[PDB]
Amino acid sequence: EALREHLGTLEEKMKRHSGLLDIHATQLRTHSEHLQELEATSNDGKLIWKIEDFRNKRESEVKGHPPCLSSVPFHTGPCGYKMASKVYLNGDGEGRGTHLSLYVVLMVGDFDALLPWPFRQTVALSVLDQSGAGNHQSLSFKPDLTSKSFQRPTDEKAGNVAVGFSCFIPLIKLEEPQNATYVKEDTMFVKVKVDMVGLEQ
Amino acid sequence: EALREHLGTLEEKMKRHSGLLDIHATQLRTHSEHLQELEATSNDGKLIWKIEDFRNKRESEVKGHPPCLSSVPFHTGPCGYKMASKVYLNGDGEGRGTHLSLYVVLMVGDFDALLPWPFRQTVALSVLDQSGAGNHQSLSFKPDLTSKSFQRPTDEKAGNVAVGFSCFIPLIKLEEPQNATYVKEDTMFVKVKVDMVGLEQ
Amino acid sequence: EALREHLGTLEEKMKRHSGLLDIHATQLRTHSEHLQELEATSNDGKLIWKIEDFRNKRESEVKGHPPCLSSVPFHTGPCGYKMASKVYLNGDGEGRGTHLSLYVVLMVGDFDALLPWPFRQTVALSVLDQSGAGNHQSLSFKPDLTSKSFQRPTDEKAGNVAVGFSCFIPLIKLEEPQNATYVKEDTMFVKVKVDMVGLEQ
Repeated sequence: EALREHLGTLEEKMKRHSGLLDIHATQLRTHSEHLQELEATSNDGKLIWKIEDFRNKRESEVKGHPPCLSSVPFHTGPCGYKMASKVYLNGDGEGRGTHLSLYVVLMVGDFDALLPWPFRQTVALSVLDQSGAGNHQSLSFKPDLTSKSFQRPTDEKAGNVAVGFSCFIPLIKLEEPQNATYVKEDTMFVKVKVDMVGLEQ
Repeated sequence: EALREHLGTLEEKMKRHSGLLDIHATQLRTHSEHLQELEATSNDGKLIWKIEDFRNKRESEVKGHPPCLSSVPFHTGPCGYKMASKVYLNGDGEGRGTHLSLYVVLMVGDFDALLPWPFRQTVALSVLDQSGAGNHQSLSFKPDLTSKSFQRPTDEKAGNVAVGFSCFIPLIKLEEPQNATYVKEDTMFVKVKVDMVGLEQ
Repeated sequence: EALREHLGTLEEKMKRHSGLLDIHATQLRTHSEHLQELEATSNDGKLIWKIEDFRNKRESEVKGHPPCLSSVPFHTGPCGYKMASKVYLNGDGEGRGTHLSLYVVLMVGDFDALLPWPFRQTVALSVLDQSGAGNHQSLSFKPDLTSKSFQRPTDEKAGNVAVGFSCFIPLIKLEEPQNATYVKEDTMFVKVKVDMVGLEQ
């Protein structure tokens, strides 16, 4: 039992090692998510989203798994409002199954206390054209005070209620349009433009 | 002793694993510190500091532990001077115990050899008002050549001698002023403005 | 064999732990490389390279090990062309052994599909002067359509064929010139300037 006590001790020491690896693994995973956010985003209130592996992303979207895609959080100015973009890729609500839906979700920001609410900044949503013709599909809207989506975010991880266009583009047009390309080499690009500040405009 | 040699070997192998986890842990911790620095800072020579958990930070400050708070290093232009801000939260020197002290510390920069010395750039220190009135407490100074604080930093981890205002604001005013808020939802904001370059001004 | 089965199980469990540490180590190493890239670079199409431990870097360059030095990838605008700089430090091709060679390598970029090819942006390569006189050695060129170096990069990790000046500066001049310093406190600086966009220039 001299060795047995020292053997039981080794086993409990071993298990502790196994706990640290899971803890370290999660911390590595969170680090990698934070790194991508820093690399991808822009703090000018403009964000370009490179969507890749479209067909698998689209087929997987037909399945329950990955119900919608999400961007990396971006900022409308360095210490301005923080928000993210969600693309359904096989529709949501009114556009579900026949349209690609594109909306932007406001998220809890570090500097929300400084900023005024509700959010009044115009937002422009577009899908870029890889052909270089410049015939993108772009749509824009002015926030309505009435909507609870523009209220200061409190939902932390979830973010505020998604707002945007359910019927952004017909899937047939998206897949194959006459005017442009939209999906080239199984990759699509999504652009979001927000006016970062007004002053006297 | 055939097994014993192989058992002693396992134990020494086990200990090696335990060494790597401590080494990996430190490297994760340093990574997390570097990530925050990238996320929080601005390279325009302007920095906003979000101070959170004020009351605990203040009560802990009364105790020996956490004698002063520090910011993330920020840059006055992308390859300009590098510096950090230190807030005492219960005073230092002349303001100790009745005033909040706010100073900025110059730190060893990557591009110090390119830059001229001593530092001649004006610095503006302010505490923001959460109310939106705009009645912040803001003070600014022009560096004196005489001071050793504006000499090229050699102190590496410590940084150069802190310079600023000991009596930035009375604690009574800070806690509850008529003019503004200053601490809202147990969070305070500190702003530092530096002119990034002169040319012909 | 009751214990033996449970002892064999521990050993196989131990080996699994050892696999995760190597996997975690590589992921930490890749994280550190990504962190430096974020910290060092600029997305304005201008990059400053701080080369340090010059003499060891130079002596090691004489040896087979470290045949050339490389920068951190930088971008010519936020979603523009992505490229890196390579300095030979004891020459390559026409300048080998008597000149320091300085070239820039185009790399596969995230937004290559958006951008037009071939690359037509002017590039300026310079070595800074630590003295503050301003007498740097700076040279610039306009890309030739003919060259395969300005073709869209497909070489992934390697990047596109290096293009630049083999005979950027004589080593004797580099080591000790009358006009300037170039290497101060065993550190050298390399600057790359690219015009980020034209429009109507």
